[PDB]
Amino acid sequence: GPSGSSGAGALPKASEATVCANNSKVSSTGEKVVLWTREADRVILTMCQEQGAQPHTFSVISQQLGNKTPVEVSHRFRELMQLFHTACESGPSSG
Repeated sequence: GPSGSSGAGALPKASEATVCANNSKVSSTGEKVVLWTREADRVILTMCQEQGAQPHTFSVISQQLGNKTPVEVSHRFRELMQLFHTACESGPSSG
């Protein structure tokens, strides 16, 4: 066969990276009696925090809650951040 030949090259060299700024978000407020209890909601963060917001982890809280599920616990967790984010005037009234 004929085959090829030659082959060489170099550069460019490694490049630098870019950093992204930060924005407000921190906010721990809510509290509302209707169905889901704060604690239950808290435990989520707690566990999802200590243990980690893992998929299987939800199988723990779900049990910790009482009779909750890992499919719901997640739905709530994924919503939590979603809720906080939006906020939309957090704190309507106490009454």
